[PDB]
Amino acid sequence: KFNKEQQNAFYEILHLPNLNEEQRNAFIQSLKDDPSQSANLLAEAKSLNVNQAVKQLAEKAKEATDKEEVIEIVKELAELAKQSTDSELVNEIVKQLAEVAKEATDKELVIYIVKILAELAKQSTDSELVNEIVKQLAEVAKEATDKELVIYIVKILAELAKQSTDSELVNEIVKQLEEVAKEATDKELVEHIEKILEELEQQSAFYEILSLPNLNEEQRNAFIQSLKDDPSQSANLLAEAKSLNVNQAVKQLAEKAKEATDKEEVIEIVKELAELAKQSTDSELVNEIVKQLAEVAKEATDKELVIYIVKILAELAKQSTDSELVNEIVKQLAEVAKEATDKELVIYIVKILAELAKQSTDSELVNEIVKQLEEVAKEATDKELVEHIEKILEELKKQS
Repeated sequence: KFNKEQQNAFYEILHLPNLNEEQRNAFIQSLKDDPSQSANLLAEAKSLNVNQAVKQLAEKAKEATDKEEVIEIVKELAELAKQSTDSELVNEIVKQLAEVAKEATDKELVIYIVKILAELAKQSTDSELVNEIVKQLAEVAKEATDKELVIYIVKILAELAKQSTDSELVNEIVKQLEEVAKEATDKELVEHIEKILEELEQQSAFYEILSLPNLNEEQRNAFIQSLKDDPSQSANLLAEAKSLNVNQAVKQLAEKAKEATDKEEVIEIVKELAELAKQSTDSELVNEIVKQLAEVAKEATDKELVIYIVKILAELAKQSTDSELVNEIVKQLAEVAKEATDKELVIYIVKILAELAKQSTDSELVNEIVKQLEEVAKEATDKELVEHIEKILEELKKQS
């Protein structure tokens, strides 16, 4: 025996128009199996009923020869996505509208549907439904054969991007217009899309440069003002900013390492710098990381941390095949050793540079290391240390 809301669920299920009989009887059977789920089944049924509804509508828009019938069907679907509030269904409706457009023989009808989708995106707070509309409009353009349809749709996407604060949507629109231009045989269509892409890319670069966290207010203002004075170089400026942004990030890590009082934290920061340099393929950034590590070692007061950093730089020199970088690490280690006041550290660095020299095939590196150690020995007033360095030097000379 049912109860009011379960019986009402029964009657409603009995009246859903876009279910076939077997789906209705399934939902009724399930309601009789467990009336406590009455709400659930009801909502489930209603969702199914509307989804098949739009499907029915879709095929009626696609079989209709009267250009007004398709306007009424598309308008009905449009009012069903707009005037309703359901997240996943509206996506299905933009996909069906898009198919109706893709198969449309009349350009006016395509323009109407595209306008409707543009208005769904413009009046939407759901980022992923705007992304889906962008995807579908973009596909309509790529498959369109009339030039005017393509121009209209890419101008629509451009206006969607120029009324947006979100950078991911601007970059996604930029990638869809890039694909449309790349698969376009018509040259003036390509040139127009590229002008649009220039404006959009300058906008996006403006937002990115504003969002970069590790530059001060004054170089960010410098970059955006140079962006205003010559927009065409939005790439050249943005690259600059990003490089500078990571550069001053590295220095900040270095400073955060210098000011840490916990050995384990300094170790973690040094691993983050080092293993950022090892996996990064930017030459001057790696250079800056090396000299920042060297400075951390230079002013560090803990023997363990100097040894750790020296070991890190050595490990970077042994696996790197960049000559200027390896000589840069060698000189950095060398002046760490010259300025260090602890014999254990001088001896360790001398052994490290010696290992590098014995590893090296290059005579410029071997003899530069040799002269570095000769300087170190020239400034040492401790006879055990000068003997140590003299042995290392004589073995290095016997090497080659």
